[PDB]
Amino acid sequence: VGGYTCGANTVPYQVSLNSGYHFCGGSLINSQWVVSAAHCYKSGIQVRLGEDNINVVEGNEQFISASKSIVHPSYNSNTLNNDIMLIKLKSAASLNSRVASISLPTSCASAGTQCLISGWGNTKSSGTSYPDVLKCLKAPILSDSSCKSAYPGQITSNMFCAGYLEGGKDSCQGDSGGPVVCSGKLQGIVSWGSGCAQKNKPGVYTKVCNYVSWIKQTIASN
Repeated sequence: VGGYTCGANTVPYQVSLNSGYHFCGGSLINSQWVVSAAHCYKSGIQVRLGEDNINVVEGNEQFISASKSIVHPSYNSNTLNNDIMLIKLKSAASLNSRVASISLPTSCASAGTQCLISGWGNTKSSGTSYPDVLKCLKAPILSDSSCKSAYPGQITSNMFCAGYLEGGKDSCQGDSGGPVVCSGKLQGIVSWGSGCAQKNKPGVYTKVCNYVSWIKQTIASN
């Protein structure tokens, strides 16, 4: 599987994107904006903050609908290049201990840095808790060299790999759009990859540090 049960609200910037059901994660950036992957775009999104078990109302949730989605202008869905989107909330969230914003990088993270990847539902179900309670995995950023050698021809300047390569700990589709956080900065977004109790195919993440100027200009103008 990989990871473990996080504990409710221990990842306070984690959001669930719901359109009738949970279909993507994302990260709260400030009280009115969320970042997620552009392959998560859809009409009629609601943002669910303060969630642990997404099938039970536990008492700390905020359900706010999305008023505007902005997919990155150069997003390529064939190659998942520039796989990032911004979501504006109809109303601002009440920030508190369990619902918090995550900070944007001022610089890119080095390989070997340690990160926390978060999301619901790898696929599975029974490992420790629920495709319903939030799961966590700590993984090192991999070397550009290893990332590319795992996916020859497919990795761009806007992607990095993390995980363990050799049948270690990964995600599995479920977690798309969720955050990769390292040194208390949002450094990636769960994008794509190839297999979960598999073998040596690391996860592939959007490299948030390349988009900070777009994110701040876009959010300030919208």
